[PDB]
Amino acid sequence: LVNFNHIHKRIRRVADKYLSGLVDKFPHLLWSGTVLKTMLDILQTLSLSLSADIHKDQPYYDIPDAPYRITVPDTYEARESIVKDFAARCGMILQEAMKWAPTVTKSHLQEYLNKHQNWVSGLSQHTGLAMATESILHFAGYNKQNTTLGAKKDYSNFMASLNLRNRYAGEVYGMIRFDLNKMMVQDLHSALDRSHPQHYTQAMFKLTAMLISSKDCDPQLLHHLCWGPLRMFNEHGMETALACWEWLLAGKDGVEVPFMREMAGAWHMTVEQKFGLFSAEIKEADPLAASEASQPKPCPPEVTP
Amino acid sequence: EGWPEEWYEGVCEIATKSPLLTFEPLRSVLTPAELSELRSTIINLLDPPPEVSALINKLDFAMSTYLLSVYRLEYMRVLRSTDPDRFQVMFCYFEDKAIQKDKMQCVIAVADKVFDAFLNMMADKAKTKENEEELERHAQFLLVNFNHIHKRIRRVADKYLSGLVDKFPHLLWSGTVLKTMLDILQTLSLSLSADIHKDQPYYDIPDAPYRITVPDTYEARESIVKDFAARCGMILQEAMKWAPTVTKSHLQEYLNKHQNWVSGLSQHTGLAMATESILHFAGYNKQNTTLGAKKDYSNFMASLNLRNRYAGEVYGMIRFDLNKMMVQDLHSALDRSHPQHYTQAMFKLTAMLISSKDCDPQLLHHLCWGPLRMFNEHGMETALACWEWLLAGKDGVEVPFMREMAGAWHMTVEQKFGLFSAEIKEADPLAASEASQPKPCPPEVTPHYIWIDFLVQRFEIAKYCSSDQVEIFSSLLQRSMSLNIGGAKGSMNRHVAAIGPRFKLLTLGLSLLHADVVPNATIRNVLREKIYSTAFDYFSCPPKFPTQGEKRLREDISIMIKFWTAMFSDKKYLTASRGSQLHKYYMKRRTLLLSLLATEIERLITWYNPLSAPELELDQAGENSVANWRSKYISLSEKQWKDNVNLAWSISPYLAVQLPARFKNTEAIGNEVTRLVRLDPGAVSDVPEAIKFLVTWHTIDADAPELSHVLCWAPTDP
Repeated sequence: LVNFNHIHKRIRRVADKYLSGLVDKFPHLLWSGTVLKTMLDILQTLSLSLSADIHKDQPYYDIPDAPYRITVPDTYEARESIVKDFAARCGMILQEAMKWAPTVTKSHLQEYLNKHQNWVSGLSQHTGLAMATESILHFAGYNKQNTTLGAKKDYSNFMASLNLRNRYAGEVYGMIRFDLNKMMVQDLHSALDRSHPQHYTQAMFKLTAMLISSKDCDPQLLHHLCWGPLRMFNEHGMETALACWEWLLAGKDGVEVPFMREMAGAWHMTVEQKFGLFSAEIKEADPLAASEASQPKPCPPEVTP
Repeated sequence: EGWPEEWYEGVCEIATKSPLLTFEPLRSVLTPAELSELRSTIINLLDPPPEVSALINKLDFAMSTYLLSVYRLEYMRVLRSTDPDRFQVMFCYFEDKAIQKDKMQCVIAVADKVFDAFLNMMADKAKTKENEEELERHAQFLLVNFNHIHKRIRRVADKYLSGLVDKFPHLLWSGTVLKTMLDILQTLSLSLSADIHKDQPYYDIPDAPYRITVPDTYEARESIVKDFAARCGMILQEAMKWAPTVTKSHLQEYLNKHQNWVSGLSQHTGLAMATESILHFAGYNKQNTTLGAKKDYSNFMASLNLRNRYAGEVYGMIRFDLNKMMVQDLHSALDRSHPQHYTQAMFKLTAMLISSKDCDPQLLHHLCWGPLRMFNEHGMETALACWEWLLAGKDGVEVPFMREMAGAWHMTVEQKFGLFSAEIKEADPLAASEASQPKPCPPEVTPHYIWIDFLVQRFEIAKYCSSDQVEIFSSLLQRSMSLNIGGAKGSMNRHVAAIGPRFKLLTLGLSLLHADVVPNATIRNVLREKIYSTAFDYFSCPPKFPTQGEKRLREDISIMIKFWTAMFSDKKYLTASRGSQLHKYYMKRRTLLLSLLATEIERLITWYNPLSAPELELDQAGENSVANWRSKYISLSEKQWKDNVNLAWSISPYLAVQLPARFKNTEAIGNEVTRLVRLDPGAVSDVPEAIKFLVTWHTIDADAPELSHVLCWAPTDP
């Protein structure tokens, strides 16, 4: 990517051809978690360099979080042309990624917009954030309710997830100023015993926010996180657990295997206990000889979660 | 009305407490000349469309007298009533089943008449806070009846809402209408699919005592929700067009409630509507606001993220007084001069303040006195964000905040910390052979360029609703200016690089004057005199050239052109009370100021780009007007121009001396200036230009050796 904006003519063409071939033969690089950040950073660098007193020397720039450098031409017209040309591949790759796997790329975009460094400069242009918040809109799809109909658009999930994530991250960071896992476990147990949904969600989000900012796995916290919803089987707790699991997967790195193992164990326990689809079968009286006080009535099993 | 006056007067209180004329068949309950006369009188009183008149023409005496009696009763009740439910009682007559079954347009006609009378009544009631509350409640009430089960009820409600929003434009950016309408939209969306065969079609609107009924079939419900889904976008775009900042802040505040977050994983159509309407009504930011042939969303996201994050952070601490810690942290951050700690402390302090039950004046005072110790643009941006959040968050706090801001502004004016700083002189190149080489020393005023914009936005917001903030703005504007046009006393810097904020403040003052708010005819005279006096001050120095770059110059020209037009639009005189004396006294100075401003604008735009440069362009109407004025005033004869020199001398000798510098292609100005300076040489003591108007009594004639006392002038160039 960094050689796509070389000062020469044929170098960028051959780099574009190589990039097209590489992305053609390896489709899974589109939804990776590092390409998008780097390309947004280089786009922001070019946008900042658009107006930087051409007569002033030192056209070099340093890309943050990656050792590289970028040179720019002298005239304004060439710089505007190159930035406008580069501003199209971003949208192309973003729409290509959004077409196939929307959930992972949407979660990555949500995670990108939660860095403290960019918030101060957000009052200025900061073209990367604008590009992200513009590309989020016109590539969305239908939700569960309106996915199968014969002849609407949904954005509430994005905003709700972002707001909850930022709010609870701030709340958990505020407490650390003044061990502490015991308090979280006790609060979760009390909420489960009292059967209260609001405290359930608050404890779940606080626990996952505390876990996401640490240096150790702390297996007891993960085990209690996985064994959480099974004691409050419903759809609201299931939605909260899915949101927390998605945040945990998108936040930390090198944690997929233990989480998958714990989820598989919980699934096997659920299968064994006959708590859901695997429940027992109940018979009902036949109407031909149901003159007794045991009148017939449907008894269908319910499996929402 | 028309017999003791007590007889007519006594009917008013009787009608005040009289019950409604409600009601079984109606007709069962109940001389052509007199019938014709009463029909003529009632048709003259009503003046309806001809169909209603045709319907009336076939009515006997009973229905006509019933209509007349009810019209009189309702008119008297609405005119002399005092209850807060004045005009909404008329819908009670619409819900009667007996009246509907009768073989009706008269009722809606008299409703239109009484609504027009009520609307006319409130147009000049007062400008206090309670009238705003009454109007807000009426507007909220009208919305809930837009989805009535009947047919004509929603039509008349829509017409009334359109009229009310037409005559009171300020209700668009109110802070309660949007929440209620979003809530009712969400209620309808939820009720869209609710098992039609199940009973109880009623619903309760949260945070407002009302109820909504829905039809039976799916098609009618879908049609009504789709129809209602358009007025939302219409009013949202109308509000966004005029005042984007306040409505954007309100939308940001709405999306920060805990109740909706849990259900946000579902549809929750209100949040989707808000986050869809935010996009395609945005505008350009400061960088890309004035260019000749981009879109901005970073501010919204940054503000929302910072607000939520710091609200959560401040809420987390309260689990385990505390204002002392915040004050100490802010003081330490200011002393150490660290920006990150500065912003963190500011946001934490405002988040703590926004969630309390008392004003706590020390916290507000420290919040206002914050940026003045770290004068820059980053702290100014942080302070503006915090002030906007504080204003949008709490209610009933505007007045103390405005007072504290005015006090801080006055202190800044006094301390000479910004635009009001002192003037620094530099060595002249003719005799600068010393080690003190010449170099530009321009004052820098970045932060003062945004505070004026904030003041303009607040004044535009508060022009209609309040009546006390106008006095605060007038007091603030009066104490910054002074009528001391002269040498080195004007309380304002005279450098070229500081012409933006000066003329922006002048334009704000002119806009305040044109707002027609000050009742008396004496404050306006003093304010206008000060405006003109401080406008004439800038032209008392030798001309020079701008030192800033290519940017930060176009908007200055735009501001100058806008101010020139606003100055041109004062033919509003002739009623300031011998008015002719003051009229001509103002007209002459207006003409002179317009000429000087036109010359300055022409010079600056000439300096902008040397070549013609057809690609670059500015506003066309202003340039055409300037060219027309130049063509008009360039044709003056030898007379009516020497008289101008006398007026300039009467204003101030320095302005008269600096007149030929602004070149005029006529030699009479020099002769008149020489004659005036010969008549009185002691009034001027500025050597670099005035000395040559007195020294040469005659170039080569070598006569008249008198009155030449040059033993007092300051040294000049070798």
